[PDB]
Amino acid sequence: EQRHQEWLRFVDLLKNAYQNDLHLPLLNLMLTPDEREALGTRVRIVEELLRGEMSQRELKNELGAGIATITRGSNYLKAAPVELRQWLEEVLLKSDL
Amino acid sequence: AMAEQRHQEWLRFVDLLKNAYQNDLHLPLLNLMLTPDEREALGTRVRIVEELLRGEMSQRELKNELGAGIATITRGSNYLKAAPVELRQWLEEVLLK
Ligand SMILES: O=C(O)CCc1c[nH]c2ccccc12
Ligand SMILES: O=C(O)CCc1c[nH]c2ccccc12
Repeated sequence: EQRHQEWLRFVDLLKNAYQNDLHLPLLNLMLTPDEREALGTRVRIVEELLRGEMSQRELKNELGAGIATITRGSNYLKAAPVELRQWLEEVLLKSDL
Repeated sequence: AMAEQRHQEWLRFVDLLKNAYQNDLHLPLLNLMLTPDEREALGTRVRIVEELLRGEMSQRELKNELGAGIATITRGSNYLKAAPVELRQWLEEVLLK
C-alpha cells in the first residue's frame, strides 16, 4: 500500500518535470540505459500488436524482441482501458490506411 | 549506429508519455508500459534520491529504511552526482521543501 503511494509520487514528480522542461534529465537520472531501451522497444511492440498483422515469428524479427516480453505486453494491452487503447491507435497507427 | 536508432525510439516514448499526461492518460499508459516490479523500483528510487539529497542517512542506513540493496543505492548516487545542476536544485525544491 505504501509502495503504491511511492509510485504515485514518482508519477507526480515526472508530471511536474515535463511541466518545467526537466523531463529529459529526470528520466536520464531515474532509468538505466537498458530500461530506456526497453521502453522504446515496448512502444514498437504495442504499435505492432495494435496493428495485428504480424505472426509471432514475424514480430520477433521485426522488433528484435523476445517472445516472452511480447507475450506479456500483449496481455497488458488486452487489459488496457478503451479510453487508452483508442488514443494509442490514433497515435501509434497514425500512418496506417 | 544501433545507439542512434535507440535514441530516436526513446524520444518517441518520451513524446508518447508527454502526450499521455496532457490527455490525463499517464496512469493507464504507465500501467501498460511498465511491470509491477519496475513501478516499485521507480517509487523506491525517488526515496533514494530524496534521502541522498537530504544527506542525513548513511547509505547502509538507507538500505534498511528503504529495503534496498547497496548496489542500487551506490549506482543511484552516481547517477545523481552526474545529473545537471538545474535538475538537482529543482529536486531539492520539489522533494524536500
Ligand atoms: O518482459 C515483460 O515482463 C513485459 C515487459 C512489458 C511491459 N509492458 C509492455 C508492453 C509491451 C511489451 C512488453 C511489455
Ligand atoms: O541498479 C539499480 O537498481 C538502479 C540504478 C539507478 C539508476 N538511477 C537511480 C536513481 C536512484 C536509485 C537508483 C538508481
